[PDB]
Amino acid sequence: SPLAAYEVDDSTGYLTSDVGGPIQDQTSLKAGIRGPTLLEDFMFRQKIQHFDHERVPERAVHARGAGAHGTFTSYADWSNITAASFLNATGKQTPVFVRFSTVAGSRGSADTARDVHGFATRFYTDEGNFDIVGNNIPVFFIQDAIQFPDLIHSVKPRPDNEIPQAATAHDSAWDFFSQQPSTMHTLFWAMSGHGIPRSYRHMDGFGIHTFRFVKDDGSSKLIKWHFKSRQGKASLVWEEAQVLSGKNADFHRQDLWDAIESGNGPEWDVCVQIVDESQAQAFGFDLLDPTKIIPEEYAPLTKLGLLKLDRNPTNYFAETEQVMFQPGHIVRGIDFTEDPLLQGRLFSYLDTQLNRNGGPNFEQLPINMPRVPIHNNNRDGAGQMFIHRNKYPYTPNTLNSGYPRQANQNAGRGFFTAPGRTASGALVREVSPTFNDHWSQPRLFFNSLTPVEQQFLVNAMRFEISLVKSEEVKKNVLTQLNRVSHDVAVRVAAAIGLGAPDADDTYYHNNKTAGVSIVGSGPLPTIKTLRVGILATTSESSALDQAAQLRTRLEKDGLVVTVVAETLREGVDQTYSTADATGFDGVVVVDGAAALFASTASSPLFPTGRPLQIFVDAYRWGKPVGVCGGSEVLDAADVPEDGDGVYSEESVDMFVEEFEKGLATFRFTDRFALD
Amino acid sequence: SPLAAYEVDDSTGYLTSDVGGPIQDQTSLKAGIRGPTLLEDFMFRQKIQHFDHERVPERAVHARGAGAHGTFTSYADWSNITAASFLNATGKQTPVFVRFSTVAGSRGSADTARDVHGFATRFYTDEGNFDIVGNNIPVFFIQDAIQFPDLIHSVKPRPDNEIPQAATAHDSAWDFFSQQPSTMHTLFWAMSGHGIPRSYRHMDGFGIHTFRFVKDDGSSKLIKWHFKSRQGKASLVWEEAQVLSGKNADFHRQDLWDAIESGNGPEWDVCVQIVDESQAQAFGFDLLDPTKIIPEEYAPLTKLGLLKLDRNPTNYFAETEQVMFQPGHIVRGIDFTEDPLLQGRLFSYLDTQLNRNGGPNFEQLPINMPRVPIHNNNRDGAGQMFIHRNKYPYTPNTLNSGYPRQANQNAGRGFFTAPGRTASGALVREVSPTFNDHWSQPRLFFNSLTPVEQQFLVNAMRFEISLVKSEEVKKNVLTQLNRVSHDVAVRVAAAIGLGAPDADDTYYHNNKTAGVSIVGSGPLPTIKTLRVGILATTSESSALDQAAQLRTRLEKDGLVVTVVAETLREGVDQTYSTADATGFDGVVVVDGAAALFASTASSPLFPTGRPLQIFVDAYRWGKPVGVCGGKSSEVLDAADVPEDGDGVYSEESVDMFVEEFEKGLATFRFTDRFALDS
Amino acid sequence: SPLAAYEVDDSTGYLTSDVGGPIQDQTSLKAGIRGPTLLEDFMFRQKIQHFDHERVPERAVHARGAGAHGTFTSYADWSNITAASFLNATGKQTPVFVRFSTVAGSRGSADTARDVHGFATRFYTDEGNFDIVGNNIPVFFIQDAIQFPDLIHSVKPRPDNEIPQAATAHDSAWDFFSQQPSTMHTLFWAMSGHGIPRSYRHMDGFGIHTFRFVKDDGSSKLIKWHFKSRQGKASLVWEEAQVLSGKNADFHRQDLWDAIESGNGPEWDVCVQIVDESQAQAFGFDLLDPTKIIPEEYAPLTKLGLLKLDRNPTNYFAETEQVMFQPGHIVRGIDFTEDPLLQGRLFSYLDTQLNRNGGPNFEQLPINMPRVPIHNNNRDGAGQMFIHRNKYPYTPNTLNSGYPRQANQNAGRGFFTAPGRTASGALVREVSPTFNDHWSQPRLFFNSLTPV
Ligand code: HDD
Ligand code: HDD
Ligand code: HDD
Ligand SMILES: [Ca+2]
Ligand SMILES: [Ca+2]
Ligand SMILES: [Ca+2]
Ligand SMILES: [Ca+2]
Ligand SMILES: [Ca+2]
Ligand SMILES: [Ca+2]
Ligand SMILES: [Ca+2]
Ligand SMILES: [Ca+2]
Repeated sequence: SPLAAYEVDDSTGYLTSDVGGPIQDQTSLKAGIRGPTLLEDFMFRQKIQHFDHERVPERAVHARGAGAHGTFTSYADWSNITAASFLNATGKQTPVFVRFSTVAGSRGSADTARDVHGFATRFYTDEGNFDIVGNNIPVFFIQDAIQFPDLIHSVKPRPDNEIPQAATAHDSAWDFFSQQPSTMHTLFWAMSGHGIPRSYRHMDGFGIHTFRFVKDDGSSKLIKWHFKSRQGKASLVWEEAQVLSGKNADFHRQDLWDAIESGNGPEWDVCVQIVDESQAQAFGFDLLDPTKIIPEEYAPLTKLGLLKLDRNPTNYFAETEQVMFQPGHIVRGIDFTEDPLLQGRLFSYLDTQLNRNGGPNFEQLPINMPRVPIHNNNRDGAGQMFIHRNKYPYTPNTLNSGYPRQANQNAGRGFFTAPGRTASGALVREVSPTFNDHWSQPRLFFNSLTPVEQQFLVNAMRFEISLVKSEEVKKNVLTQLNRVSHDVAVRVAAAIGLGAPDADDTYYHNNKTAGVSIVGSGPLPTIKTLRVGILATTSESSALDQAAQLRTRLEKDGLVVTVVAETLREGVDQTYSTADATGFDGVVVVDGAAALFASTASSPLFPTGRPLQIFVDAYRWGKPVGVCGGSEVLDAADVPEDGDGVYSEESVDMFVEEFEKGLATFRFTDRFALD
Repeated sequence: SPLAAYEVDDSTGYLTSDVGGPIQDQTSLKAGIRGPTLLEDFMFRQKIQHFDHERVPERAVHARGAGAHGTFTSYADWSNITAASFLNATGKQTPVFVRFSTVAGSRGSADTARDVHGFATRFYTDEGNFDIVGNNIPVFFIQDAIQFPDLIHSVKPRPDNEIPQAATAHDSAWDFFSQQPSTMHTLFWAMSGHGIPRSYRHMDGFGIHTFRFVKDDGSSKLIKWHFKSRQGKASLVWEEAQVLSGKNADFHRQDLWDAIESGNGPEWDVCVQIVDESQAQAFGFDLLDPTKIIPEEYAPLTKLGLLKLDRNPTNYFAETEQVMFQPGHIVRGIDFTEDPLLQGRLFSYLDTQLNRNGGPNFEQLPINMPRVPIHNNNRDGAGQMFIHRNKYPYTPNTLNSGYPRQANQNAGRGFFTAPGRTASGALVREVSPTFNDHWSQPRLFFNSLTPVEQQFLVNAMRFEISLVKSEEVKKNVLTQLNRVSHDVAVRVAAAIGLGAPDADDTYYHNNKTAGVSIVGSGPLPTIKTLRVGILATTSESSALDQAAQLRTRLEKDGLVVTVVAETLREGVDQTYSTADATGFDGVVVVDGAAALFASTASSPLFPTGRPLQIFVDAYRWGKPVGVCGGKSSEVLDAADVPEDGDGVYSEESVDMFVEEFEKGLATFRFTDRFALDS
Repeated sequence: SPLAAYEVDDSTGYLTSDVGGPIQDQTSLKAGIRGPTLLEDFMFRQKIQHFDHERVPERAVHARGAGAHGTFTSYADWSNITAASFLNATGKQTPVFVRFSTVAGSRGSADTARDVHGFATRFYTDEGNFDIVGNNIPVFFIQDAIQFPDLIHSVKPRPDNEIPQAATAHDSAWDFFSQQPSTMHTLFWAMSGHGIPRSYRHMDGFGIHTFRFVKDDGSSKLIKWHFKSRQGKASLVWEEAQVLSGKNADFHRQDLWDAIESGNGPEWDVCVQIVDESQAQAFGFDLLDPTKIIPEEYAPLTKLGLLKLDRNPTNYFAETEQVMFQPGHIVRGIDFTEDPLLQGRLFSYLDTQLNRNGGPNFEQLPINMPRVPIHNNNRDGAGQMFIHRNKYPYTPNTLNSGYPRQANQNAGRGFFTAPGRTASGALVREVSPTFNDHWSQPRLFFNSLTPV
């Protein structure tokens, strides 16, 4: 509603100033036709002042990201576990807006950097805006919010030269990770495929912190939020991610945009783990510690409702850039915990909007407005867009008949702090000793990945640590990695020419947990939206016919098909010059195009070797690949015909049926070497 | 209200955050009943953050002021002199918002400082917002906008100690005035009663600069804007103004507010002088020079329409504080001239809103919004409220079919610069010699005042210049004033114990012009809203009766009546403790209260001598005063007021008393009570 | 460093607040060891408030870039052609700071996008800061500054979805180019290897506009600035640039930084073409039109001096992010022309610094300060760092003895507008017909390239 009221249509009409005076804006007013521009040209100055002031500070973290509208629908009346109004009835719908992001990069940095990712969700509830400001990884680097600028200074570019962009592959970051062992768990997640998701739709969301569900009788339970993807879990490989950062920095935002435009809006089951207050230390670690997960073997997930994103913004700046999330946007039926990471966040997100917005009335921007009436005695401030009719904005008053009325647990559906909560003890700047195991869970996570996934994680660390210049930092990194796993430390040390420290088995173990592996999570549950590149030629009308035949068969099943040839024409979407294997989830060469794949093939229309390099890159990166028409191509690529995920069929139908199974498998991991 | 779409009502409902979450706001969340406050108390921090951020920079000038909504109505179809849409039909109405102000004082300074006054009018026209950003004085201190910081630094407080507030009565101001002779004309105005108007309703507004009216055929004429009060012109006296500043700093804003609430919303005829382009230098001065008026004897006023203010704001900060006027808010049919003061203003008022608002989307505030659609390619910026559908905001485009289309003289009702305008010559930083007579028009104004009015102007200068510490500066002041009038320099010099310099008659003359004198502008055309204090007593039930009878008779005629007595009760509005002569336009004592006027009278309920002081001050400041009931000698003798004085009334009959007293309210001030230099 | 006065050393000492109280910053203050954080924890709040407020708006264009300090050295006394003090003696040295950039991308976008590039140079002269705010391409896309938002909207990402980053390869850009044919000359330059230079050191810098040199006697000549690389000209190839954008988004800034650190600081000869006022239309186009070059065959380069960059910044944000260039930073001896693109720039760069800095005292930032005294009556404003002793900051005054004195052509080495300049005619919003050939110069350029 606040959005619809502020939509501005410029599909017709004459140009006006911001005060509705019709004007022009194409030629400056000058003293003669070859003369100096005049100060009295208000048309020039208003247009250029606006331009000059377009930009606002980027977000201090998560500067790079993209958003969409949708709806949350409750599966049930959840009154038995929370008073939350948005959860109080089967089928109850609440509008949402979600923004997804990286963490370290500035605006304009690439989507496919290796990083932690944001997953921030606003529920415009009938009892106020409720935000769950989460990440795609369920644990955080640090245990106390006061350390956030340390973490973030260390990962962001070195501040003398501002190098490197959007990367932890520098001395300072690994200096911090090695000195602050709490970082191990999130580190291991970021060095897995969770640091390079295939799309925002193929990752989960996590609140990280323990929160409370509070009932209308005052009782509480402890919860963790999990948003579980209905699209499946999928990652890129690092070598692919690096090329994609160059070829399409906008890959995740375009994937989102496109999925929504085609009627394939992504979905998640909004879930919780729910445990009793008495179980704060029962699972072998402290539920106040944001570097720990509750293994699902100890507390299963309950599905609360469906999150669907199905509408793109109208103006990115107004909606996506200006959305201002806060964990302080809480509603009756939810409460905080004493997680010292959460506790400090509550301060930060209120304060930082003053930086972004430049003034205190940021909740008035349409994307930040609620969908219920606002009744309070907040007044004035720069940018004040309301005209308040209550001329006695103080409590207690008689002159406004004691309105607005105080809301609390007893009346008015007020927020209230869970009334069972207490504090006791000295006023301290001390870390709880219950937070001191920094290594067991990183090992739990590592144990739960498949062998090739473990290899990819090792290889990520090998990559990044080999770029650390400091020999001491690199030694200190091995010291910490060795506390998680001696084998990781040895394997990583081998790439950097150092020896690993001797095994220290204090935290070693062989326990695993379900639901953290990407490679182990089975085939994708849908292939709709996945991209197939068909490599063809204009030389041979046979090639274009085969391509068209595959197109119809793949499109029917919701795949996005790109036919690539030397030059554009009817049925060809993309020239070889602009094509890359990073643009596809699977690649098919029509056998009529075989000539383009020869070592001597050359054209002024694309770079030498491009058609073959698309095919070979796709294969090396694990993708389903094949040749359709029943040979030259598989041999030019040194691609084995018997390999899993390599397809070779004369029959278009048999080809598509086999090829679509391989898109669901998504990645053929047998093509990656192990230690 | 014209801003009803933006109104928020809080007459019902439970307290919420700004995101609609019901909350409380009266107790902090604490770790135990006697414990420390918690960081997780979001209720506390959202509330206090908002409080901590309430303030915005005051305006760089005109910080002290007040506003109201109203309606402009055209008297005619003016399409034969201007294309301006708001003037294009008889009876055509346009919403307005007006803010009045002083100039030098900060927020919270007193309304009744001696100063220039602003009068800034927004017309929310059907072809865009059009602002006339004027003053109550028709001429400006300086002739080029680049000098404005110099002027304003010199008048504003000295920057080491920030003293004095809201006053030109200090060395720096008079240094600048004496060094920059352009200032003489506005200085003479500010030192007249125009520097201390009775109210905003009793002053005129002027655009100061020559502008252009431009027809749809592209022809132009030169115009001056003159908003002429239908309430009459009136001033305070200085001795009164000084007290009033202390007793009621809000006097002008309260007067306006009250007049609108009572259904007596003030009115002005919006008028122009209209002259041809060929007359730019025909009147003996340059029409580009903002230190000159065109005498009404050379060019008469044409009444274009009625401005009436009739609705107070709902939220002062949102509407009055935030209104951001600009002379760059111009409409088709009006154009600029090459007046160097005007030319630079155009820059300043767009820039300065960035300071006030903190971001570039200030035209989106409700009070600044137009009442017609906006179609342009301005985008983003902090605080962006709009959600623009056009995703191709560049010209020229095909992907948005070429919209928005360019508007100009021939299409779309565009603004256009008057096509007859030209420029010639070297690119220069020099002053036109046509601007060099700084002294003839100040003398024209002074010549046009009555003798008591001229004494008041001399006394204002005596007062201020006596507070200048520097003997140098004071001599330089006398040097400049002497160029306007030797008699002024002599009479000022006498108070400060210097000799005036020898006469220099270069610019002396005896010409006069109509319409600049307050004292000479004849009785007020209406007495509605004027204030009558009735001084009574609770000791005599007959004095209360007398007061009640006078109340009924005066209220019939639209006077604001206050009955004063020792204590409040039914029919008594104010105590002597809170009353003052600055609160009234006339003072009546009921003769049943004579005992309160004796030298010996004392009470713990009010300061010694308060009833009599009210009467004596009112008399000494020129107001109509009297005693009603027939026994007048005890009160008049205590006050040293002669029963036969002009504007002194004594009648037993309430009806006759009121008939006579009302004539005196229209006369307004009895100027025979002020001494003149021989 | 030239900014040594403002440096802060933290190689020793105990952690303090901003007001010098020693503190800690690693654990929050809590009501109990597993308790909630306390509002009275000022250590936490001061630290996190600073963090929360670290960012400032990126530049509206040229957001992605990097800078270095160096020195300019005059080859001669140029008194013959300009009163500019920095050019008045052989060997005269002036400190400089230079920032290089792309145009369209935001912060964090890749260095090796295909784009126009900035080359902005500040000379911290003994008669005031003088900036030449240039590009590596000598011509601009448009002929009137009022059009800049249109160009820039069209080349920046589409505003519904903010796609694509740092690229002209989208409908809106090519729509604008094809509807505004002025854009052809720059477009051909940007689609050449000049759009993907090998490094900032392997590109030239151009002022683009005609400016004036003005002598002390008031006479003037028309000039174009050229900064000619002593490293040579080199480009990437486009396939290579695309991969490099992914592998190393920081390639140009690293190349620069490393060159300086190794003692290979890059050099340019600072040159001008110098023609008479009477030649404004003599070359077959109008010297007021920023979409045209003067062919070197018509006016040769004169070498004025040497630009060498040889010192990297100490704090990128303080120095590089904060440097606020302006074409209005001009000195006696130089003047503007009536190029309608230049004319409107003069407004933009003073105004935009209010957005970036959030207040009016941005010339007080160390990187923006001049290296000579400041004497004026500018006062107050948010962030005011000066404590002004003159309590009579108005002119004309007696109470401060008439100081500061006015400076002009004849007194105090004032800036002055070239006194031969004039204007004639109607006040118009019309384009000179002398600007109308959008296509010959693009062809000239294309013809000058080799076959490959
Ligand atoms: C003490 C400070 C602090 C700490 C410990 C954290 N953050 Fe945060 N976060 C910020 C301070 C902050 C911020 C500076 O306040 C940001 C920048 C922009 C904004 O609105 O808030 C932000 C932004 C931000 C966003 C981007 C929201 C958007 O798309 O606009 C996400 C998703 C997260 N954070 C998620 C997290 C998670 C899951 C954390 C740990 C569980 C976390 N942050 C800890
Ligand atoms: C070069 C600068 C400059 C000059 C020469 C003037 N002013 Fe001005 N004026 C401003 C710069 C300014 C300003 C700094 O831009 C203000 C402060 C607040 C605002 O909106 O504009 C302003 C405010 C302001 C206001 C207050 C409007 C309101 O109520 O909000 C009035 C009535 C005037 N001025 C009137 C005048 C008149 C009649 C002038 C001469 C004919 C004049 N000003 C010259
Ligand atoms: C009407 C506005 C306008 C126009 C026509 C131009 N520019 Fe500009 N330019 C700006 C408005 C602007 C700006 C918005 O004012 C920027 C953003 C940051 C800043 O300081 O100024 C800017 C920044 C900017 C920078 C970055 C400086 C730095 O590194 O901090 C360079 C190098 C240029 N521009 C170069 C040019 C050249 C060579 C132009 C044409 C010859 C040009 N600009 C036309
Ligand atoms: Ca580093
Ligand atoms: Ca993986
Ligand atoms: Ca003084
Ligand atoms: Ca008077
Ligand atoms: Ca025009
Ligand atoms: Ca586009
Ligand atoms: Ca600000
Ligand atoms: Ca000059």
